[PDB]
Amino acid sequence: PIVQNLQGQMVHQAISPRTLNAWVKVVEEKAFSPEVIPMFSALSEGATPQDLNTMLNTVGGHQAAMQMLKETINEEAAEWDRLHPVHAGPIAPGQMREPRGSDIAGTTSTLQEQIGWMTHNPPIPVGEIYKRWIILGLNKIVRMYSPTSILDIRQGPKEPFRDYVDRFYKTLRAEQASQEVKNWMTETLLVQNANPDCKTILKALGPGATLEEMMTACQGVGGPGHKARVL
Repeated sequence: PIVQNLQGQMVHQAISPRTLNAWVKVVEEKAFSPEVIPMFSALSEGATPQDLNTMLNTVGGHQAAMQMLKETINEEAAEWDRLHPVHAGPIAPGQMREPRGSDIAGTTSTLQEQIGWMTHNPPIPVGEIYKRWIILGLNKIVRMYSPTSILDIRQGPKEPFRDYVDRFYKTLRAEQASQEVKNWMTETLLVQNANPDCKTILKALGPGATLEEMMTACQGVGGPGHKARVL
């Protein structure tokens, strides 16, 4: 996309086909995985709403669900319209048309225009905002894929603390409320959801006990394998 050259002049450039295929590729195996969210952003570095839109557009398969995201984007754009394009709606002539919500999606902007409002006048990160919307949509997506609820998380005596923790964290990643809530719930559930046999050892850990200490001790008792069994 637009990148500052040695001279520093930003020049539009086509996305690396390799990257393109890779984006779809990571999705191929981990289409709904949460780790994708950061990844998309990473792949979205320096992305332009147009080419960027293309990246999502290029994606297929489960994308039917993504269509929902398309709507989500539309929704963010809708609110956005009220938030910024509506800041003035009609504006005085002689200046680049402020990015309207439609323009943000790039549905109503020329590549040159996108580049123009983006770097000509004070830096306009249509991509960041648009992407910001996307990440939220993705936030909803991982939730869509969410197979279980934190409450549904429970370790069996035959089950490993590793899977419990892993899945717990796995769900935790998809968990809504921040550590403010998450930590509180996590602290209680770490012990409560845990299986009885390991729970004995976890109980032994008692209050405090960092997850590390817990993992270390659990490891000592073979808790991440099945339960308090040495291994």
